Amino acid sequence: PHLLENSWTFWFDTPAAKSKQAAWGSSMRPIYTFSTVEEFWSIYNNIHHPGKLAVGADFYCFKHKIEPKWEDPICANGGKWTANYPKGKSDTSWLYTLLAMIGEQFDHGDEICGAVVNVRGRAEKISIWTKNASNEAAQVSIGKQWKEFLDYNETMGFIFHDDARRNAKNKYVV
Repeated sequence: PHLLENSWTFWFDTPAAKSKQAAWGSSMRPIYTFSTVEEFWSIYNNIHHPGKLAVGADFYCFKHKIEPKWEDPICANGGKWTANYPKGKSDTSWLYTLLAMIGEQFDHGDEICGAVVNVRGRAEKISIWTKNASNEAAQVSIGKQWKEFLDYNETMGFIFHDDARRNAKNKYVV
């Protein structure tokens, strides 16, 4: 098969699970960890894609052993680039984000922690979570390259997790 440079883990945080939640994200579940190109397709095409997820669902794909959390120590000093999509219109962009990540396509790919798609009421969001937020040059490269991979033709912002940790403002914009 075709071994990936890294192992990745799919997590769901479902509305149902959130309903039972003790704290934010305590509900998040690692569903599956894949290590090859073929194993990716195997699990990916057998799970819910954002266009078929209920409002409130968060769907993650993160490097193995990284928790998708501000307070995860690998994530702590990082941030996120965010793209916005209309309801039901993010599936293909979700996929390319994933294939770009697992294929290690980003020039500055070492900073990459993972991505998430957030299914909401009016729209859907995709964010890439990165590691070394203060490395503007890295983050700016990544975001620019992500637009290119997505053919996203709108401005996108990078928000530091620190700052996050709704009145959080974009530190960078591409």
